[PDB]
Amino acid sequence: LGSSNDNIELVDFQNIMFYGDAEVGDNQQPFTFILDTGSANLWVPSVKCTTAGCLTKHLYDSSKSRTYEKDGTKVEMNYVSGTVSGFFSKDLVTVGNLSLPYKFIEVIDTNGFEPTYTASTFDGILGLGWKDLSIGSVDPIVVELKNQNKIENALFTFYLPVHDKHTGFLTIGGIEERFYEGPLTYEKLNHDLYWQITLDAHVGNISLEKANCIVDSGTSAITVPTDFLNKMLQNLDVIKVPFLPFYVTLCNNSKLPTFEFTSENGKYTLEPEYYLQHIEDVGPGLCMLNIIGLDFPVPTFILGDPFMRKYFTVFDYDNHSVGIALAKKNL
Ligand SMILES: Cc1cccc(C)c1OCC(=O)N[C@@H](Cc1ccccc1)[C@@H](O)C[C@H](CC(C)C)NC(=O)c1cccc(N)c1
Repeated sequence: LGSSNDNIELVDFQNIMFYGDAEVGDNQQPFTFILDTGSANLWVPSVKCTTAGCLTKHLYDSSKSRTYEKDGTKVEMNYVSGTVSGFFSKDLVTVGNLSLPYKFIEVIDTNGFEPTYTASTFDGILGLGWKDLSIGSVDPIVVELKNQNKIENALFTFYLPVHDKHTGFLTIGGIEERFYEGPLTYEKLNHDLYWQITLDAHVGNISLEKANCIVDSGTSAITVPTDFLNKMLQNLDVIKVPFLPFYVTLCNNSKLPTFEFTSENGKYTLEPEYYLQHIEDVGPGLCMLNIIGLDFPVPTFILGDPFMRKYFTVFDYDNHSVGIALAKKNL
């Protein structure tokens, strides 16, 4: 296929978060979403949502769409970040220049997601993980488009925006060379759930062999197991503000190590310039480390936004793998 591909522009927010737009209904009602490789359902607040978080948002009115098909099955959507609840509905979903009938969650109660939702500019969340990661056993949007021949390949890629520099693009259907430099290395999904792969993690002299690494566009920090983080902070001139998950350091702290994740195919690193937020802050150069300690049953690193900002990433449902390449600095 001489190119093709459905490109959706990603809108940056202070190098912290980014968003993308999609539409629901044959009348293509507009909504801003967190495009999330770490969940597998699409949800939008309904016209029937009276909570406070819903007051500033674009709302879905299924009565204005001929393609709406009632479902009604009640759903409670529990993220680590909070809870939204509502019911299943079916209607047309438009992503970029493609449309398909689709089952999403019409949310009527966001109390379990406030004050977060109230202080959010996104309307909803659009999951991009595997079918089994979803509530309802909903086949991924991209898998669908492929089934219906609307796209070349059942894969999507993320070219994240870089603040002040350039825009991003979630590209569905194929891989565009305009976004990366050097080689594109594939790492096999270890499971068809999250986009999780096995990499040895190394920082300084601490090494965690065969760490489970979740590639999540929906996580704004790099997460690290706590015992690993504990060993690496020893003597680093990095201060933890107690109670709150924040780690601060002088932006010029020479001791700051580079994260190194490796497979027999490639070696991915994240230098201090990539995980340090602030830069020229409160006082001299106090910088915040965009890293937080988080423990899962098996040692896991969530390779969130800070990793994806440096690395162009490819998500291939056909080959059950994640491809990784150095993102091009500018378009
Ligand atoms: C924003 C942020 C900062 C730092 C660390 C994290 C983890 C983070 O992100 C917080 C967060 O909630 N992110 C999620 C998406 C999200 C982002 C913003 C607001 C709400 C949800 C997903 O990216 C990841 C999340 C956790 C996994 C990786 C353990 N998945 C589920 O909870 C989930 C998955 C499948 C099914 C269901 N029902 C739920």
